[PDB]
Amino acid sequence: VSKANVPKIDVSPLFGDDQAAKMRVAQQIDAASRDTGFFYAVNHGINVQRLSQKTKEFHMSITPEEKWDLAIRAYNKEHQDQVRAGYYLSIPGKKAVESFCYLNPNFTPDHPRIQAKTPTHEVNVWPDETKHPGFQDFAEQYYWDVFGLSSALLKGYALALGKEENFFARHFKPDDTLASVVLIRYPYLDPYPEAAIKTAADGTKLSFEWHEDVSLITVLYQSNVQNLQVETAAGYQDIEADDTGYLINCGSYMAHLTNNYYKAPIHRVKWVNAERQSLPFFVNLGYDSVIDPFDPREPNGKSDREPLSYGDYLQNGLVSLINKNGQT
Ligand SMILES: [Fe+3]
Repeated sequence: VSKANVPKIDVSPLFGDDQAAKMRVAQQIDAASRDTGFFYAVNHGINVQRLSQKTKEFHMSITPEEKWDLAIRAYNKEHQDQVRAGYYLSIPGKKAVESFCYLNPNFTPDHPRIQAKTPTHEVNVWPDETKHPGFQDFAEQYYWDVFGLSSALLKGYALALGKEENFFARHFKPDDTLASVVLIRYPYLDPYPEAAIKTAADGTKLSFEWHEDVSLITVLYQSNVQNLQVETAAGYQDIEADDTGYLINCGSYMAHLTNNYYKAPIHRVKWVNAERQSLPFFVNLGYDSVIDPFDPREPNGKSDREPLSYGDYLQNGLVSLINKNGQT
């Protein structure tokens, strides 16, 4: 198995006003997006040591009673309103991964999309503050820290495609973003449950099968354990780990709106028996956000693809991913 070319891109100019330096970043984003589809964003300004430490304290200290109390509807029939946000339980002996997902902290009972019961909008559920002191404060802060980094990255993608820098970012707003954070624990287990290991067509043992992401872009922190592979025409290639950068790739909404010029890379997660964290932020727009598709290869940029509203995309895509790759 060969190793993927995943460049490290200093994204700090995207936070500044040196326009030529931003264009040089945009060129590197373009190059990576047309190659394997992944790059590492470095010099991003996020305290990832604190993120990993606070996430570890939570996963290691939550008890079965609290997991049932936070569980999404797939694990607790009482929680019919929790399809996205809450706890995703492991099943001892059968399913190793567990996770906690949370949404826009601005989704409160006062929010009009919550009042209207619009699909994909939910109010977050949190553990008891006295059992997990500071966790909710940390997690909400982190949402806005990574929102800020993601907004800068979206300026880079816009410039890479020849658009003005707010072309995507204008639809990525704190009042309505459908973006989510997932705090995923992959545990060390001895013996490791065989039901939790999938065998790929090529014989590789996997924790999660091939998929394209349901996102505009995905902004991922992981601990320093190699696990991801990206598909190329010559087979799967290993993505090297780096626990000081964010790994970035496009989701299928970007592929739709660029007429596949920036593909959503197909990737999968190898089985590794090691305690590790995977903390994705899925950059989603608002429920009604629509971007007119365009084709960067054409002089006129004209595309015959239908505009697709982000909410309908996300509703359909999340369900499809569960059906194909399993309840997580
Ligand atoms: Fe993915």
